[PDB]
Amino acid sequence: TIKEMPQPKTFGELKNLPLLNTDKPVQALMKIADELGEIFKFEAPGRVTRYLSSQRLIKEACDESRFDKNLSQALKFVRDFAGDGLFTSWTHEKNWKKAHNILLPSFSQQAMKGYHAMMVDIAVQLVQKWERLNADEHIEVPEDMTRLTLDTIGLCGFNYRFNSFYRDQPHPFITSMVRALDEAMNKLQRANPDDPAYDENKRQFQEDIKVMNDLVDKIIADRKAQSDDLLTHMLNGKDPETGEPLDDENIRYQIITFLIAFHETVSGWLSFALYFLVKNPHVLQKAAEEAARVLVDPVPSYKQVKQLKYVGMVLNEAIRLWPTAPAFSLYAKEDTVLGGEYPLEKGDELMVLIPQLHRDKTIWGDDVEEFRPERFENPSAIPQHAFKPFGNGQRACIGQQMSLHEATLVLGMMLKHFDFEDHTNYELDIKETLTLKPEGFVVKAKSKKIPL
Amino acid sequence: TIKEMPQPKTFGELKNLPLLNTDKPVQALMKIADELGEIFKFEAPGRVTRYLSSQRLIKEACDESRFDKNLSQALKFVRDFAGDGLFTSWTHEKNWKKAHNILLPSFSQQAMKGYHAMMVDIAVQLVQKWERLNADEHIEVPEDMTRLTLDTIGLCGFNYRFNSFYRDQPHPFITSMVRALDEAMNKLQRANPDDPAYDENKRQFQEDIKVMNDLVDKIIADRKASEQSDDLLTHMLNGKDPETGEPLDDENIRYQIITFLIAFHETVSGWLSFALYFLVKNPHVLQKAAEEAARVLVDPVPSYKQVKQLKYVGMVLNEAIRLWPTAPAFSLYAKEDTVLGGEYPLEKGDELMVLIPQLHRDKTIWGDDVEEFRPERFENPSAIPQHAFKPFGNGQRACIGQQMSLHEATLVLGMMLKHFDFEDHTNYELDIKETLTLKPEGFVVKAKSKKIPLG
Amino acid sequence: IKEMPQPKTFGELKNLPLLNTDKPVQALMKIADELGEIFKFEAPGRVTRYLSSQRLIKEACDESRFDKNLSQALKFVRDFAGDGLFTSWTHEKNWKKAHNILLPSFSQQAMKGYHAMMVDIAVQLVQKWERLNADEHIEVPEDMTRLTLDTIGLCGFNYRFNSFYRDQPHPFITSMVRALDEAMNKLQRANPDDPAYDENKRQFQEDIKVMNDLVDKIIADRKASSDDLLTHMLNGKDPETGEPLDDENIRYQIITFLIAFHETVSGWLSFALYFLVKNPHVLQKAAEEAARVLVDPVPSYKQVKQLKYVGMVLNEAIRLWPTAPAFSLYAKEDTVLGGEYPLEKGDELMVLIPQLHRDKTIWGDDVEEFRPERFENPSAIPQHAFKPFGNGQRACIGQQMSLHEATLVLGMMLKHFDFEDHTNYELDIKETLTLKPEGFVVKAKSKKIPL
Amino acid sequence: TIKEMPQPKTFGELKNLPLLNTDKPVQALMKIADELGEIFKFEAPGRVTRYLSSQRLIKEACDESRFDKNLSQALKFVRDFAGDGLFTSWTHEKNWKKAHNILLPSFSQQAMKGYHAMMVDIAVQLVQKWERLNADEHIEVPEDMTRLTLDTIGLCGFNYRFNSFYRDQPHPFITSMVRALDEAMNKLQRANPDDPAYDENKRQFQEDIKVMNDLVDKIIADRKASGQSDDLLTHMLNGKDPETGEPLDDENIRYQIITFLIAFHETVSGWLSFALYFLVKNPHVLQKAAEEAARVLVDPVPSYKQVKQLKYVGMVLNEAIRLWPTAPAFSLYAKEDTVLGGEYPLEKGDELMVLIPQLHRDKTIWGDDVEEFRPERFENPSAIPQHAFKPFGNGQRACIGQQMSLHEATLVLGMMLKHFDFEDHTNYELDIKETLTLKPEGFVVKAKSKKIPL
Ligand code: FDE
Ligand code: FDE
Ligand code: FDE
Ligand code: FDE
Repeated sequence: TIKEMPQPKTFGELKNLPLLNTDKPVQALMKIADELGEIFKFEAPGRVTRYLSSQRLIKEACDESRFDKNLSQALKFVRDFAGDGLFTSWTHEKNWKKAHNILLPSFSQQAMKGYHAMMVDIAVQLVQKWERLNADEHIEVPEDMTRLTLDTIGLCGFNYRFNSFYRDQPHPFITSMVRALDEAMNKLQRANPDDPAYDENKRQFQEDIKVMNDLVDKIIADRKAQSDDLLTHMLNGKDPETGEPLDDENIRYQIITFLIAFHETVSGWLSFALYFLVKNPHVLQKAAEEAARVLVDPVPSYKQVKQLKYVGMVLNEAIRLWPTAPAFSLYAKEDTVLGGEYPLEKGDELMVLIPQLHRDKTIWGDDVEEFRPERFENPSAIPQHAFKPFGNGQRACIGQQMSLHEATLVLGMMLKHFDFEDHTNYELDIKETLTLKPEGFVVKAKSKKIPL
Repeated sequence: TIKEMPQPKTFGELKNLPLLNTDKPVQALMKIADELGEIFKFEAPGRVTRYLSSQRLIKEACDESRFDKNLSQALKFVRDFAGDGLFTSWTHEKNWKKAHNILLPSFSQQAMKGYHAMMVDIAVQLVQKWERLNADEHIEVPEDMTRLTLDTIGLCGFNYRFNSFYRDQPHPFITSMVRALDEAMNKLQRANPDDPAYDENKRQFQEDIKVMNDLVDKIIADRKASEQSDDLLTHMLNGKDPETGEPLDDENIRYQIITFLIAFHETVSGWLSFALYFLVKNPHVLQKAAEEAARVLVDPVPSYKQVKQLKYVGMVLNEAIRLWPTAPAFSLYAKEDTVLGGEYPLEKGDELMVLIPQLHRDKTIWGDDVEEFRPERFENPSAIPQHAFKPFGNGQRACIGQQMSLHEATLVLGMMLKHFDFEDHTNYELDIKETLTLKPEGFVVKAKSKKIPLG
Repeated sequence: IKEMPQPKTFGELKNLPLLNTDKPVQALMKIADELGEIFKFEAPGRVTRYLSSQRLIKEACDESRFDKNLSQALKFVRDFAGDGLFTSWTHEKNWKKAHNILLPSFSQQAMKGYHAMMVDIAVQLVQKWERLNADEHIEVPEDMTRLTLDTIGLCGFNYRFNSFYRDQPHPFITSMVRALDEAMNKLQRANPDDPAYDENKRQFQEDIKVMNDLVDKIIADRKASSDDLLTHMLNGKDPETGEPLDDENIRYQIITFLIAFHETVSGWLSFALYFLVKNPHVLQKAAEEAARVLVDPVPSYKQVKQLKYVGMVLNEAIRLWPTAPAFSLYAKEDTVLGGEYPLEKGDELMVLIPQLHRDKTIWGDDVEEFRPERFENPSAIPQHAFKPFGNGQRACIGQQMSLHEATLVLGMMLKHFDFEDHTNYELDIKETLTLKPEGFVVKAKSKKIPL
Repeated sequence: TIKEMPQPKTFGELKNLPLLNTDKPVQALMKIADELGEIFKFEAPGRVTRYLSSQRLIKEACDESRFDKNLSQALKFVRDFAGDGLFTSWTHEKNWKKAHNILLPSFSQQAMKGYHAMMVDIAVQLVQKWERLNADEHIEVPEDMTRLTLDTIGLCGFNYRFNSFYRDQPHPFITSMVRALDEAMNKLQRANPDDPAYDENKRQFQEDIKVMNDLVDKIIADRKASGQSDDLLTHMLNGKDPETGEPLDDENIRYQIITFLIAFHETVSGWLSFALYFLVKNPHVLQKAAEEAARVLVDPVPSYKQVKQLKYVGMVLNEAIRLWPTAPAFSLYAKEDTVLGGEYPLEKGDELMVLIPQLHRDKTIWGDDVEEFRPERFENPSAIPQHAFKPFGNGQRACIGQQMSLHEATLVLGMMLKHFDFEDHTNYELDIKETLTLKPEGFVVKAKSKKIPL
């Protein structure tokens, strides 16, 4: 011990729990970090956690020999419909390392080449929908990104077609997922989960899990009707220590896991980029420039997607400022001291506020709020563990290459084919589920009249 | 001659445990037993045991003068909620032989005739439900068998009505109970029962045992109040052991009540469920039993006598329990130092595991056509070799409810054949749910009512 | 400081039945995958530990702690390869002796003289493929065996095997290949005295006679009417003890060199060519490099050192399937390996090179993909992560020579032909003690470039 | 199964107190443990505790995320003269962490090398004393062990010479300390702290704290009269807490000395006395032990390295403290509400008592030969289950002095076998003296010198 850790305003037996009684919890934790600094204690009725925001402390917390991935209270609630899936499993749980080693092949750079084609299929549907709009209309950006990202993960991953672009009120599954995800966040604020007022909520949630298990558990049977896809790797892959493939119910947990994490992270990710592009018109220019120069075929090639360097940089700079999955949690593998100042008991919890990490002024310089993609011209100059939008270590985001490819591909095609107007002067408003997307974001797009 | 025993792949300090890190250990120990042969050593961190697969070795192990019933690690974990009840007590502990002797009267034939009435009650309810289904509806068999057996044991044993058929969601008591058995199973494989993944499991486990104890304490209240009662339960209360004179302490009563509920409802559901599977997949066998049904059940409701007629139905049930004994294994320890089968020396106290499924697949005893389902193997039961067919355990520690069960399945299985035709409308691939017991999972059928009325 | 994993045990026969296959090395890889970076492998009367991670492999290559061990495998090769360079103890008298007598033959200096005869053999192969009719095809490992054997026989010993003038394999190659087949098979044998194996032993005894009768033929053809590997054996004297090699040891070095070269380099070329037809972008990328640099009818020593992508292809092939897949080490004194595994002095280690070359922590998550671009900055490669040629003073003396031969040959093949995997060949790895693809066939269309 | 806790007979408003109105409670609680099994509740007027006997439950009770060290009612009374010394302080008491991180350097293996020389000196005095005995004279083992352990802790700890071997009548200092412990233990057992029967006690107790504080301030003053030793005492005067203050205040130091002196001389002597008991009672072991001493103690005086090489001797000592842990118990409280062993709910703050002697007798862990003295159990010390053997406590509050004590027991016991043959000439029946620590009462032997010189 040397240093007593700061802690924000406390409400008697309710601790600092009321501090996140916003619809914007993450943003509130930022507002607290901005005033209390690199670390602060955050107490709830049944739990206590420490939030880290400086690259200095995060570098220590990302030591895989001292800390492991913890299930935050948030992820504990997602465990009720995502169960034992990669995102919500403990490292030492039996299905993590099992599922982790079988699936890494399906997201290696080699796997992308196969996903590329179906990736494009959904990508044209989006382009066609925008081309077919009449002039007086506009684009509802998050909604169309959700349509795309879900149809892409559903098609490329499992060869199931959601056909979101053929419907206006969202898919029952997606509406159920979002309402299930919303319930997980809504619980965080209940200091009385037994209270009867939450019976309709507990009812609806239970009905929503049935909706997901319905479609998904049908899909596992609907394929036993084999191609080379994510589901086939799950049905056919073998674990070398017991020799068994994945549990039938565990697969149901992974599919649910992959559908949500992809559709929620990637759609938010694309939306944020587009905001920054229409708000930074010169960056928009140079980005459409490379887009026009590289996207030389009626359809993109896998090689060409890699040859977008500035579109990728806008993507990196977007996820820096608003990382769509804003936080991960860790626990102390053993007793240890953090930053030489804060001692930790075995089992103590840490929360990394990725947005606040990504604003650490000593690391990125004093223009941390400016959208300047050229910070990524020399990616090796960026310090180890200063930029962790995909988590850390073995528990790092398994789909970051799939995601980058999709975002790069789609963003490239958008820049080739349209010019974008911030016709309403949209002020950035962040919707918070557990993930982050912008809300009501709308643009108008004038077609560059180019065929596919 | 004194030959060393095979042992499968071993890891670090955690020994052979990762080999059995599945949701279907018995099916895995089988696929291991098939690989290593009749006997192999299986070490887990801090415990050592031998798994047996040949009748040759089992005949030696069923000598009650050399081996006594041992509590497997599995049973040590169910003892966490079944305590020293009949299933999970040491045969030398005081409460075993006390309870064994006070309760044994309640399961001989003479007692069965008394239960027959309420057994039919619960069965008519099942048939009544299957009659009352709409045309394109289906039957979830394991789930409806679960409703049946729990309703049957609780009424015959305890004059308590679960009224499971009056529910869609399983009785909450069953939900907790199944998760408790599932937890005992999972605790077997835990590579580190410490680290935090397992803290909610601790929560759930205790929460579920409390659930079971409450309705048990409600059954005991329901009787302190409600009667001319020839029960498992009256023999438990008023019954006195004729050797030391006293009756059961309350705690042991509670463990016996839970014990009886669980074992009946789990093994007997699995049995009937499997029986239907093999019948629907071998239709001439279904035909053969389906006429024994029509031929013997000539009154609107079966009589006790009619159940013993159904010889083939018993034969069907036997061949099913042979293939998948729902209690797939029992454990033994060496009373003293010995050599097993002349090849393997063992120190006193070494534990043995009988993989009843693997015994029941022995080719030297059953022939080369084992895995085929032919109920005709059980027609001269005296022709069946001694110690080759042990689905009901062994010796004085054998299943006390064997005849009650055989009577139960045959009656229920008989009526099902009398009143319905069964369609495997899904071409169901067999999926064995493994708690500690076995039973088919997701098994569904369609049933055509033969439109015969009931009483 | 922890206990080591171990595969399935069969009582008194220990782990021995696990390698009662025809492909033990590939079988040790499957075991490694289930048990990880280290596992104990016991047979009755023998114990060894298999290592798979660069983390532990870096330790086992510390030459102050561990020395080259003769695995049970090499001990059987010693029955016809004796005290030759490969099957010698580091302390044996003839090792250090022969090492210094022979090292002059593998310096860069020596290579430049060999290049002329190396080209000779390569032209024979090209002439043979060009002279094929349209419907015909190439049996790849067989033609690589014709090449490599003729090549070392020419450079090392100025002896012409004239393999390309034959349809039936060379008798030497047959006896020699089953001598390795027997050495490998003797390893898994539970009952070595049984009448089942009596015919194998007459046959083994006969294979050694065939090999020695040819070696005796080579020496007389020289002692007839040349600054080569053989003269250095006959005339060279050890600067440390003063004497040349005994006649006995000469026989073993000749046998050793013919076998080691022809077997490892046959496998290498075949695997390289295998990967080339399976990754056609690499085929194209490498195909052009030949045309750009190999501009004269026959390559110059300098030109081959310029074929860099080709060299990279070759390196990426020996990374995936190292033709000598293992070497063994023993602990010089009591020690602890990796802070986890205490070792008494004399305990044996086995380096499973194919599994080492798959350590993702070093090579990344795409280890199984054939990507020669990993070897652009070879200095970027961590030490002890890429060890196809062994380690330290006991490392392969014929290393740079092989790379030269493989590159010379691989380039000319790319210069002069286009190859079709007309069979969609599935990779089948034959195992003696070395590795080799077995049923590999392709078609080649001549580019009509003359020689 | 979430079980009702057994509890022995309760006597009116006096609860279970009449059950321990004996002179040997630990020995009695073992008897209770045997009838009621692995756990029972024990209530006294104002106290409730749960006594644990099984490895099953102890494995849970030593989880430091659930339980913290409690001041047992005993330790609450010892605190009356040990104050906030290391033994009788709460973990959250400021001075505990302060003293712990300041003093831990004095028990590192780095430190034993320094203590070894002075440890030997006291040990030689013991050898010389036994050698210079006349033929009829026998040896009273515990009394000599006390002389040894106290002279050694004072010399190593504080560079102060008690010179106990120059006395036959006990130190005024030690009799006061021994009587203070005996009183704290007995004041635990009294129904009425009001009765006039206890006035002489209340007089003597307050008088004995007076002597202890006297002698201790002499030690703290005698070093000022010197200014140069690198010992426990210099570490207390010079060590500063790396946490927020600098040095140890002069009052807590007054308590660390009392704590160390008492903790060493009572546990470490009783341990040695016990080690000798089993050796004279199991001659096969003694033969084996002398064997090892004769081979290893190859210098006229033993060296620090040689001591490490005395394995079997370490085995017997470990086997002795297993059978009779001289500090027989420690106490724990619940940091929050929890369930113990899945059966017994505990409210936050509820107290537990670990009966180290009964745990070291758990058949499931050690086998059915619990009572027989077989030092061969400890040749694979890493094979022994975790938390089945806790003679030096548990966790952050485990005995700081294990390293040193074992160094003493090995050193002293080793020479005894080097230089003497031992006869239980009286056929001594084991009688266990119980203060808060344990110790044989009246153990006597005769020793024949092997005539080996130094
Ligand atoms: C499919 C997919 C897609 C995606 C995307 C994404 C984006 C854009 C972003 C992101 C992120 C992330 N992730 Fe992500 N993702 C995914 C996924 C995933 C999974 C499965 C996971 C888990 C793995 C492990 O760790 O185990 C993740 C994971 C992840 C993470 C971590 C978590 C924790 O808690 O630690 C993060 C931070 N992810 N992400
Ligand atoms: C009620 C009931 C019913 C039944 C059924 C049955 C079926 C179906 C099958 C069976 C089985 C069996 N069991 Fe059975 N069961 C019963 C029961 C029982 C009991 C109580 C027991 C224990 C007994 C004694 O002896 O104690 C049994 C028991 C039994 C056994 C053995 C166990 C041991 O561990 O040894 C077996 C194997 N079971 N099981
Ligand atoms: C001639 C020749 C050729 C060759 C080639 C080759 C290839 C391709 C690959 C290889 C390899 C090798 N090698 Fe080799 N090679 C040779 C050789 C040799 C010799 C002689 C040896 C031994 C040396 C010494 O040191 O002694 C070798 C050696 C060698 C090795 C080592 C082994 C042990 O045991 O350790 C290895 C790993 N190799 N290799
Ligand atoms: C000097 C010294 C010496 C010694 C020794 C001994 C022997 C022989 C035995 C013993 C023991 C013991 N400890 Fe002992 N010791 C000592 C000490 C001590 C101290 C200071 C303590 C407290 C610590 C803390 O941190 O808290 C102890 C501590 C101790 C313990 C714990 C108890 C409680 O409270 O928990 C035990 C059981 N110890 N011990």
